[PDB]
Amino acid sequence: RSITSPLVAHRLKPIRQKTKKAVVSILDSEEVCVELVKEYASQEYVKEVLQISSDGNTITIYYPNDRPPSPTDNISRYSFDNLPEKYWRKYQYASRFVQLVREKEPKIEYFDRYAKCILMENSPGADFEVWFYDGVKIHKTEDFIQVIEKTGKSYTLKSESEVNSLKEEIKMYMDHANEGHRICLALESIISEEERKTRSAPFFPIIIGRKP
Amino acid sequence: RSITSPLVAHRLKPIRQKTKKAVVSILDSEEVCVELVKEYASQEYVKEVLQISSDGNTITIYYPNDRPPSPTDNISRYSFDNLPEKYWRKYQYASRFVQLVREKEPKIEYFDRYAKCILMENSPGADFEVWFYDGVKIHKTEDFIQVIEKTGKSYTLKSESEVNSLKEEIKMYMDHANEGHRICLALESIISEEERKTRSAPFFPIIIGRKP
Repeated sequence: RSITSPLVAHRLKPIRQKTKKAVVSILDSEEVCVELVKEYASQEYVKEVLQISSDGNTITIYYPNDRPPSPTDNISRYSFDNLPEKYWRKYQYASRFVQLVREKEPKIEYFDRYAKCILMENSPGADFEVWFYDGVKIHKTEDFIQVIEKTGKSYTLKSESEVNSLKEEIKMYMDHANEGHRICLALESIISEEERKTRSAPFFPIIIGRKP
Repeated sequence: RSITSPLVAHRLKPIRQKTKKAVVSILDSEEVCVELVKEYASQEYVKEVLQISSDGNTITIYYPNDRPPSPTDNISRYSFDNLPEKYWRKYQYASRFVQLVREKEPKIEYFDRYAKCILMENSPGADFEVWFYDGVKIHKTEDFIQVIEKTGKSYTLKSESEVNSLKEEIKMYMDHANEGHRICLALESIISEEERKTRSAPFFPIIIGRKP
């Protein structure tokens, strides 16, 4: 708990990503599995299966001795708080993969007067992309802001301290982009509060308005 | 006002519906024009143009003596409340045209556990269509409820004694549709309440969730 936040894979599209360290996948049930694989002879196979619940709270490990291996009798279960030092690095690897996905998949896609405002799933501090209808793009991250001109020229900035030195050509775009970012954030809280009151379908992702 | 409610053409797609009596169209400015047409020589033309504001409150009529002609000096203006008996019938013609459009264009398109719930623009009492993933359809109007079974059989319900005559197989569907209806209406009110506070682009139409 002291190293990383719980893995949350709510509302993510299913995917099976094969990497050099392990094969990590998001299931249709929103659970995340990491398959530890080892090379042998002319065909590799699975050595250990780590399955993390969609909220990151419950972890099960099994191995019966391109699809998820079936559950077996040789299965152990731990809670997030009671995760051993073994599997510690493995959980974080799965978390990194999930963040890589949450950073790209949108949560609120809002079409305003001048741009397509996209609020990403990787909350808190969720990434926010503003695609202006004129070709200009602003990409807001928690750490930095990327600004791209219509001609393909681009540059990165960092923070509020740079505002009083910003050219008007960008400042007007930014004044709007921050208004759009506020609106998406305001709606997220407003709808999320309504979502929590009803045991029903999720209310995300949402699309507001239509592109012109 | 005692005859019809004001014409409202907010958030509607542009359209030009041509008849042999008049041409009624929705502009990209959300204004609605009715062009009175008469046959002339080898090419028919417009004799009088009536322009209704997007909220139905302001009506202007002009004619200087395939799109609306530019405004002229021979123009008169009325408010909705003091609209003369002359041209009264034309306002109603445009009003019914807009309602036909508002009845079909969606406002909230919500994907729940079992159906695609569509809340239409023709508020108050907006039509609500529930398209179940298994093929069952329930169409709720202010006046009646139409139920279409998965096998193609269909019937309408006009009174409670008929609603309570439904098979339990269908009552389960109707109970679900009513919960979907409540949620869409609750969100419609909640978002509208936020929309009224924000000097920005409209917050409708919206899509909630993704088809499974």
